[PDB]
Amino acid sequence: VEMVDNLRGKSGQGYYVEMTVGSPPQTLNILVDTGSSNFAVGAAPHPFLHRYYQRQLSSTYRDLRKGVYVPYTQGKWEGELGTDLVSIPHGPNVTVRANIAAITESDKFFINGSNWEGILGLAYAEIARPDDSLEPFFDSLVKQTHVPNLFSLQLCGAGASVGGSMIIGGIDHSLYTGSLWYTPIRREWYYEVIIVRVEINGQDLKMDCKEYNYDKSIVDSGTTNLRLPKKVFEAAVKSIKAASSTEKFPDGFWLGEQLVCWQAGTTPWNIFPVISLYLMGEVTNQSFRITILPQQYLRPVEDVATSQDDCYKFAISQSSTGTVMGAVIMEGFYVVFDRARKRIGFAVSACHVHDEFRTAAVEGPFVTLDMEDCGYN
Ligand SMILES: CC(=O)N[C@@H](Cc1ccccc1)[C@H](O)CN[C@H]1CC(C)(C)Cc2nn(CC(C)(C)C)cc21
Repeated sequence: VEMVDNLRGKSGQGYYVEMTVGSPPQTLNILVDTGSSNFAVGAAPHPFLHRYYQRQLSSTYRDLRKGVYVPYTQGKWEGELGTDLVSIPHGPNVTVRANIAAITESDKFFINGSNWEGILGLAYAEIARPDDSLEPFFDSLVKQTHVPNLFSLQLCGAGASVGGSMIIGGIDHSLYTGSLWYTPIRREWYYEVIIVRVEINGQDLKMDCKEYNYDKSIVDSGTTNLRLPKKVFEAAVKSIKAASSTEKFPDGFWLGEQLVCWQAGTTPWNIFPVISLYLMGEVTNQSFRITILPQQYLRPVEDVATSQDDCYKFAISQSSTGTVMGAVIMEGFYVVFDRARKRIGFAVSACHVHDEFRTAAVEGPFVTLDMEDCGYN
C-alpha cells in the first residue's frame, strides 16, 4: 500500500504524517497523537515553525467564531476554531471537511527542529476541547467517506531520524509477524486499556492490579515514555536497579533527568531486564503480555557533541495521571486501533526490537483464576 512508510520523526519528538489543509492545499507535517482528540495546526509565525496554516489563503476555510485552549502534560496552545478541507497525500485517497483549531499562541508545545507544525488527536470526542460536540478528525473521516472505522500504527524509531506507517481503514499484514492479540478498549475517551500484571526479568511486581491502572491506563503515541503511577514506578525502578546492579547509576538517571553514556558500540544491554506488561484479554481472566527490551526503554539521545559515546535517557517516568503506554512501548509493535470492535490489537512489527539473545514479543494466553477486576473505578 501507498500508506506504508508514511511517518517520520526525530527520536523523543513524536511521529508525524504529511497532511494538507485548505483549498488550494497547504502542506503541513502533523504529529500523530492517540493521546488527544483535537486537530490543531500552527497558524501564525513561531520561532520553531518552518511553515503554518494561512487561513486567508483558503477559500474553503469556515470560521466557527469560537476560541479553544488545550493544555497537555507540559505544553499548551490556544487558538480559534473553524473547519476546512483536509487530505492525507500518503493515506486514503479522500478529502474531508474537518474541524481545525488554528493555533495563534502556545507555550512549550512546538519543539525546535521536530519538523511538524500541528497535531492530529486520534482519540474520542469525549475528551475534545472545548467539549465533546467538537467532532474529532477521525470521526469526520469515517462519517464522510467509506473508510472502515480502524487505523493501525507501526512506529519504528529504528536507525535522530525515525519512520513508520499509519494505515487507515485496514490492517497491513506485511507490517507484522505472528498473531494479533486484542485488549478491550475499556471506555471510549482516551484509548483506555487495563494492565493486569507487570513483571521485570519475569519477576511479578506483586501489587493489587488496580494500582497499575490508577486511575486510567492509556495507549498514547503523543507521549514518549512509559509513564507509571508512583507506587508502580517506584516498585519497577527498584526491580530494574536490582537486575542491573553490576553497574550503579546516579539517581538523576532513574528520574529521567540525566543521561547515561558508554563508549560507542559498548552499551551493556544484557545487564538490563526485559519488562513485561500483561494486558486484559477479550475473555474473562485471560491476558496476553507485551515484552519490551532495554533497547526500547533506554532511549538514545543523538548529540554530535557526545558522539564518541552512545548516551541514553531512562524512558520510564512517574505519572500522577495514570499509566501511559507511550511511543517507547509502541515501537516495534504493530498496534491496531480497532474502533469498530472497541479493542486494540498488538503484534510484533516488521521493525521489531531484537538482539542476538532476546526479542520483543506479544504472546498469550495467560490465565488468572483470582477474580479481581483490575479497572480502577
Ligand atoms: C507529552 C504530551 O503532553 N503529549 C501530548 C501530545 C503532545 C505532543 C507534542 C507536544 C506536546 C504535546 C499527548 O496528547 C498527551 N496525552 C495525554 C497524557 C495525559 C493523560 C497524562 C495528560 C493529557 N492531557 N491531554 C489533553 C486533554 C486533557 C485535552 C486530552 C492529553 C493527555
